[PDB]
Amino acid sequence: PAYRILKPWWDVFTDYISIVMLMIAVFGGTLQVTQDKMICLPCKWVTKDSCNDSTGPTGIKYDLDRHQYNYVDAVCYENRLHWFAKYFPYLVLLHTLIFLACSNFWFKFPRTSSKLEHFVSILLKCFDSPWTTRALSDKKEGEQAKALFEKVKKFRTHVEEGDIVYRLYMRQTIIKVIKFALIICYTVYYVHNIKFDVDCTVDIESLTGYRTYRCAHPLATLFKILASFYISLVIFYGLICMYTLWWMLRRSLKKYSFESIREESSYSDIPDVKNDFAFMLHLIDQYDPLYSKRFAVFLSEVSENKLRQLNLN
Amino acid sequence: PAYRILKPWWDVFTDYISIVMLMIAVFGGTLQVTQDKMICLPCKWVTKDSCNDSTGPTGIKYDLDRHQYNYVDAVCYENRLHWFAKYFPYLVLLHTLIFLACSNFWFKFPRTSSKLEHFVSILLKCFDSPWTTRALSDKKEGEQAKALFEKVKKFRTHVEEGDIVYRLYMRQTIIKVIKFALIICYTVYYVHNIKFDVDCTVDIESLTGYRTYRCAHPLATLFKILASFYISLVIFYGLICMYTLWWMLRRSLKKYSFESIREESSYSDIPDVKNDFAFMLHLIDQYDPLYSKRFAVFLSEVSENKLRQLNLN
Amino acid sequence: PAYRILKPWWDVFTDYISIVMLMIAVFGGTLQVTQDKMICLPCKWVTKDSCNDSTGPTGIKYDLDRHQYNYVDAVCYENRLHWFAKYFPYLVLLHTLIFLACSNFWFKFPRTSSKLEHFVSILLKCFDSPWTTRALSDKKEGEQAKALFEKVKKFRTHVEEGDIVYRLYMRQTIIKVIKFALIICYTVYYVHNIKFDVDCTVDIESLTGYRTYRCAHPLATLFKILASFYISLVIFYGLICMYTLWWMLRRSLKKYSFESIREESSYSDIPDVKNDFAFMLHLIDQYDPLYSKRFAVFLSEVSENKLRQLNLN
Amino acid sequence: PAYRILKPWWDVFTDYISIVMLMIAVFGGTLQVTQDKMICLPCKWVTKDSCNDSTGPTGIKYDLDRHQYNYVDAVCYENRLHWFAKYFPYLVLLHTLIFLACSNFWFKFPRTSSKLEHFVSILLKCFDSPWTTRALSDKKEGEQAKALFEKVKKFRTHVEEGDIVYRLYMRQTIIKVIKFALIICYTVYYVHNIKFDVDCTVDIESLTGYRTYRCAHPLATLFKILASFYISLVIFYGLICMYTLWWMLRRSLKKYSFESIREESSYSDIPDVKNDFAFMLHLIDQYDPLYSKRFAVFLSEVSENKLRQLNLN
Amino acid sequence: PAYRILKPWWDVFTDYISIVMLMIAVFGGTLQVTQDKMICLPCKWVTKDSCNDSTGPTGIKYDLDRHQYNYVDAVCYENRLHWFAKYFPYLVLLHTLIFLACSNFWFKFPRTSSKLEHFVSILLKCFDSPWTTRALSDKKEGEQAKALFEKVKKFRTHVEEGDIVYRLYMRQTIIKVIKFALIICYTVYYVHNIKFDVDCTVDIESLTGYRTYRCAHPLATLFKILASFYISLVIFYGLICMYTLWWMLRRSLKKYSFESIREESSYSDIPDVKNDFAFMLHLIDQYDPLYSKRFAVFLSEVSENKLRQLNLN
Amino acid sequence: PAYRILKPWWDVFTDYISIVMLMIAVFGGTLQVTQDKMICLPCKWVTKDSCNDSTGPTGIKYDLDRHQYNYVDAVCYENRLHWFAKYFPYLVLLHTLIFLACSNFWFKFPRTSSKLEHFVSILLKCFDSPWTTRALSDKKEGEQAKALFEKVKKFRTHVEEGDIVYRLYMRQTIIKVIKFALIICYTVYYVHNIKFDVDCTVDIESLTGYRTYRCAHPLATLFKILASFYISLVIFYGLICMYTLWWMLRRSLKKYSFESIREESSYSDIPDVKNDFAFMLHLIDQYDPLYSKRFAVFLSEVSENKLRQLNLN
Repeated sequence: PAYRILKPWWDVFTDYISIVMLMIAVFGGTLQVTQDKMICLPCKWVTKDSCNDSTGPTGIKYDLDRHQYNYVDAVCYENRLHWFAKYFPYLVLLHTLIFLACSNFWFKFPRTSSKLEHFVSILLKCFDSPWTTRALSDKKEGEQAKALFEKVKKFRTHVEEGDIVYRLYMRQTIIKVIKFALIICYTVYYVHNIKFDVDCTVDIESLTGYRTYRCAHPLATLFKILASFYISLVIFYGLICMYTLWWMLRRSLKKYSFESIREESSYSDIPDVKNDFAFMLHLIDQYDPLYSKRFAVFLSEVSENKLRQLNLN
Repeated sequence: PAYRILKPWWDVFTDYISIVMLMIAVFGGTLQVTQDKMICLPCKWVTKDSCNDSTGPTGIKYDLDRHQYNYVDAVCYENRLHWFAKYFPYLVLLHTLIFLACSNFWFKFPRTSSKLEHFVSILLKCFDSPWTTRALSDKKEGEQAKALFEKVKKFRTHVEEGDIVYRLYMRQTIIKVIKFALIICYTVYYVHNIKFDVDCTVDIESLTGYRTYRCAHPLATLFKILASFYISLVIFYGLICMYTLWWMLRRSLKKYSFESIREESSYSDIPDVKNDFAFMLHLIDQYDPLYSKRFAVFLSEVSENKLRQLNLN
Repeated sequence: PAYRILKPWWDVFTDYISIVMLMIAVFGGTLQVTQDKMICLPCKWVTKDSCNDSTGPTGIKYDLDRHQYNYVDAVCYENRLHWFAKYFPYLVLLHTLIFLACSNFWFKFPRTSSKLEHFVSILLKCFDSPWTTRALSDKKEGEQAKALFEKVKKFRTHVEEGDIVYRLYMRQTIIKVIKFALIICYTVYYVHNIKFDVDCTVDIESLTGYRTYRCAHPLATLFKILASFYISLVIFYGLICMYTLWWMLRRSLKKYSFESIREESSYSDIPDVKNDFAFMLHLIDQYDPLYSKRFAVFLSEVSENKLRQLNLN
Repeated sequence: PAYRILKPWWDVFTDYISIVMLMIAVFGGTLQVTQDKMICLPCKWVTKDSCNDSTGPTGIKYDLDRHQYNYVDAVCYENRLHWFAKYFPYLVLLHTLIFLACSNFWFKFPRTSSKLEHFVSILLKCFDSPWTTRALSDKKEGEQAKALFEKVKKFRTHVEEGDIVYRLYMRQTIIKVIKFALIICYTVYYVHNIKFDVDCTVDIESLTGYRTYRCAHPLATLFKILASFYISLVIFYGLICMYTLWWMLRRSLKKYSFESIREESSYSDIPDVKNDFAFMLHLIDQYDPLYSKRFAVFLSEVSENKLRQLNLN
Repeated sequence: PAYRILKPWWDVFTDYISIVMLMIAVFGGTLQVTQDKMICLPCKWVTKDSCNDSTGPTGIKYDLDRHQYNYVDAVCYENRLHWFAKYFPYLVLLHTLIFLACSNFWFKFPRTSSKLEHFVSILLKCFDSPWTTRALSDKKEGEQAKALFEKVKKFRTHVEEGDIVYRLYMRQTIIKVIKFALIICYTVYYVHNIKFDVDCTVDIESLTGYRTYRCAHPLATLFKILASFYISLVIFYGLICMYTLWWMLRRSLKKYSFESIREESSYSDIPDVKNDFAFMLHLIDQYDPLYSKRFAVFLSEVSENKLRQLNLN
Repeated sequence: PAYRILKPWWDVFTDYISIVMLMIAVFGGTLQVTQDKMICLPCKWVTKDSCNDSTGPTGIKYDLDRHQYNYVDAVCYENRLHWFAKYFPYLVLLHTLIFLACSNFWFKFPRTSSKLEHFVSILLKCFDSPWTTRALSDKKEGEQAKALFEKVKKFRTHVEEGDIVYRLYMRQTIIKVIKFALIICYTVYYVHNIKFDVDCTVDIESLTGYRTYRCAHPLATLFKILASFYISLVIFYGLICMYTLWWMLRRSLKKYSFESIREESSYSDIPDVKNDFAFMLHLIDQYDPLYSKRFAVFLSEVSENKLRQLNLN
């Protein structure tokens, strides 16, 4: 539907930051599954269970075939490599889905999604009404107009009761902010762990005859780039959700003050909201104040009275 | 069609839990077919038909070429590996399809799908009727209104006879719950079976000269992750279907009590349902009570009488 | 078009059974083309042209390079492997297409597809007619109504002549049933033929120096699974087409008995069908009896007479 | 557009036979580019420049590395292999496109495509006209009806002049029939040429030290299957285009005989066609005779006279 | 939009010739990136820095491992191979895009694309006008008709001023013709350059110990086929653009002669075009003369006068 | 929506230059991930830590196996290769996205996107108004016309207040121009860095026994082509954005001069713009001056007065 209105700018960047976050998660994963391999080599002179590093030059020979060379690469990869280096693309992808699920849950939860689809449905008609064009400053339009005055009154009573919508949007962003804090807590705490050069001591000498081997992870660099890039990405994410939250706290969105509009419209009979209907009003005000302005007329009783006089006449 | 109304929240999470369940089933399968390989190495000093594990160090030589190294990998993979480790992604995929087939069968079975497509078709018009806007508190609308009063009466008689729809939805969720119990019965019972390090004794010494070989499954870890992840996923699935079932049992959905609505509408002439028409009413009530409220007016005979007086006039 | 009505439940499961049948046919084929390889090894001590199977252990050497190892794998694969093991996915795919072609041929054959597109086109209008809503228990609607009475009479005469449609649907399912019987006749007769371990005696000793070689087909297991799975699948297919056929035979679908409906409608003037128009009626009755019920009114001459009196008036 | 009418059953099977023809052409090509490789081995004891075929057994050694083994495979593949074996999938694909281009050229050629888009456009309206429903056995409809009588008369004169459309459809199928004959002339003449086992004598002994080598084409079998399958496919193609051609010759489609319809309609004033307008009529008659029947009324002058009397009145 | 009218047959074949041109460009490129490899072998007895070509036979040994065999293949590929052999698919693709850009630039350039979208927009209405049906041989239609007479007069003045559209179409085809001449100038001049067998003298003996090496490009044949195929393709392209150009030159398209139509319509008051409005007329005349014929009536002043008399009346 | 109007020719080439820029970025990246490999060979006689380059010829032997040959290739690739050579396709892709984000941000920013969607919405109706057709030289149209006069007056006041739209478009192109300058600053400064032949001195002799190795990057050439091609591409990009910027500076787009149009229309009562409404007018003028011309009539008060007199009458 026309839910583009329903997403402020802090939700729209958030939409696309939650897309390139996916694109690196998939791009790293499809890369990981492709090779994610290592090249493990022994060390003859070992000290500390570490490579002691002790005419023309010639090649060294360890007298080993291809498979046990492949075997040793698996083990040092299996055990002497960090889980974080291996499951990095599969991890942020998981996180990328939550930030999506923690937006569309709002739109998709039925007890609210009816309220949303109702709130929008009336506002287009109110935005499109010919009669407000007169009242903002024929008879068939009056029947249509008054027909809308009634459901507006029922809608005003039907949805102002609940408070679940504001609770969800609150419950939604608050966890995503909480979620953001943890990603930075551990991810930086292990980004140092990945690195090209690595040494493994794995205790297989009945099979090869060597104990310690030096390997080399070719992708440790690139995965470091995505992490530093991803972290920098998610930092900008974390500030977006922080800002709108403070805005949700500072502004006290349960109620809306019509008192500025009623000066201009010169309508002394217009009520304020109580709960769950000013929040959605507070939202669409963020898109623009226009739709809220056109809505003052269908709410005022004297505006109906003006129609009712013109309709009787 | 507009079957989004037809799926409560317990059916909507169920829809998407039955999507990522697919995504790991395909992601594991496309991974499995790619390599699903092993690296089998012999053991010179064997005891118990097990690897006895008995200047500078040097490589061991078994004096073997690439193919018989590939050959032995197949056999130990073929026979000394668990079917569960190999066919895991192809298995949950199968299960993933059933949970889909055990939802759309309801929508797709024709003896009911007509009833559903009829039940929805009338309710939009009843939801969209201008005349209820008056009656909930012109003449052309009355012909349209009374035209709907009749088919409503025929629909009220046509579908209230059967009870197949409630039987299907019952027969549907009950097997999915039953299905969930079995997945946990065996899957945990064999998740321990998969593991990186494995040893095979395969009796081929006329061809290699060795009997026992130690292999290494590189993917045993990741498949363990998907299983523990999948099982945790399906647990949340199993609770969803459990809850709605209890709700289907506790609430006695064959009949619906209008008696709360008739207080507010102030309509003493409004009948209750008997069977297969309150269940579908009980459903859409879960989406919202609104559509049920607008439907009280087209059902009451005095409401028709009110129209009939206004239509005669 | 709206041909969903045209497919009973025995045609709808048949539609989707003829989809997963495809998915394994393609999944096996794309797998087959990928490797479908073998690992052929010689046997030094041979008896019967069979592998006689005659300090620490050491590797055996046949003194052979990679290509002639690849060469021998081709030949034993080429000649000492069953065609059924190799062309299995390419075979059921062929069969999968026939079961599709042996459904849409009905819809696509023009001499009938006009009749179908005509039969449906009138029935929507008859289903949608406002006047039947009165007659089932204004003047502009009468012109529209009587306009439909005429083409109905012409349609009643135009299509009741032929009998090709019933012949096609008969000729269609009968071959698919016949087709199903053969798939089970040979496929089980050769599913035993595939197997992991195989031995080939191929007479190439001028090139290798060995005669007999033991190979190993890694995919013999999985292809056995698809076959047992496919066969179990097609068994359920074969029963579907068997049931509707018996139903086509038991029920004598050339003619339809209106005699039950005419009791309820209280219309003594309503004729029965003769041929090729009750069959299509017998079909849509399977979807629901409703559309047939709404159609009794446009067929009865007194119903036209009732309109004709109201139209004259 | 609604050009489904424009394709008889001989054009519709032809459409889909020209699809699976593509699917094997692409499936063979994507397979060919993948490997299309050979395994060339020397022969020590040669006679006639042919492999003379002259304790336990042991491997033979030619003392050769991997690349010159790869080198020799290219040359014997390059020169001592038939072009037909290598370019088979790329060849029928070419032919597959012609049979498509030799259908849509008709629809796409503008001097005719206007005539087609005109012929169809009028016939829907004539099919949809309410007034023919009366005349086949109000005033606003008469203006619409007579409005169509005029452009029909102009269309009758505008397009009956030319004869290009019948010439194209003739020129179209005649070459496709001619084309079919050649495919069978050469393709069977070289299908014998492909085969698994092959021997090459290539004169490179300064580089390897051997002259003659025996290779093995692994795909010679499968390509033989596609050819025998393709040829059997195109035979069924060749008969389709043969049949409609004879039908185009036997039936003398430049003119159409209305004389059967005019008996039933009881209209003695109705003219026959001369050229290029009966052919398109002869076509749509093949789809059904109905549309031609509804068209007799807008063509008869007395039918206009009947309208003209009712329009004057 | 409905720009199918805007492309004559010489533009429509040109559209599809510029599609298969793409399909070989991509098919060669995706093939090139896949391997595009060589098999370089040394030559022991060299003369002229060329391979001198100087019991049973045995393999020759150069005593070399896999990588320096891979190394040498790169260098002889890098330096002793023609750029044309390597970048062929990436080259015609570039050219394939220009011929597309040198068509849609016309449609996409805004100063004209408004004129085109205006010229088409009026012509549909003029084609669809009911009143021309009378005039080619009610009052509300006259207001609509005369409403169109005015904008036609303004359009006649608004666009006849410029001459950019004819200049673009001229400037467009002239470069594509010029472009075609160059492709044949160089491409044939280097198609001889590619070839299977090649020899490289690369001066690396400190690393291998050999100087000269004979390589073999396996794809030199196929790329030769695409070039000869592509060149033959583009020849047919080059004639298309040549023909329409001569037609643009011979015919003097700045002005259009109405003088043939005005005989048939019997309208002595109808003006000819001057510039940029007869060219677009000359175009659509190529699609068909019909739309031009229907347009004579809205242009004639006496035709307006005929309407103006009927509108006054 | 119909935002094709909103993009001048300098934005349309910019759209497609920002597409092929993507196509090489992805084509280089998917190529890079595929191999991006090297072939590192040692050098026995080294001088300066550089390859000293010091019967029949024979192969040199370094006595090394495949993996340590693979190992050394990683290290010289890892450390002795430029980051620019490796991350080139991943870099311009990043830049390619900015130039896209630095266009759609304008369309997507909500505080303006409402203004844009409003500005367009009124202009279609004004373009489509029948009454302007009269006024540029009935009563129901006057109500529609005057209805538009009012919202035009409100729109004239509502949006002329702000100046954010002109600020964004300014802030948008100015950074893209600034961005272009940097790409040329560094990219040419390192394009020399990539090259086929390279030598690495990496200090691993405990593992191989050699210190210095000569490698060869096979893709250094092609990446050089894309860079020189890309740079030439982006130069043409950089001039486009330069031109429109100067045009935005020279022309003083905050205000628009109606004074030329008012001569032709002969309307002395028509006001000029002040800010943020002439800029968008200045834009659409670039598409064509027509829409601006039709807009003069709905803005002039005497034009309303002309309607108001005709509406009163």
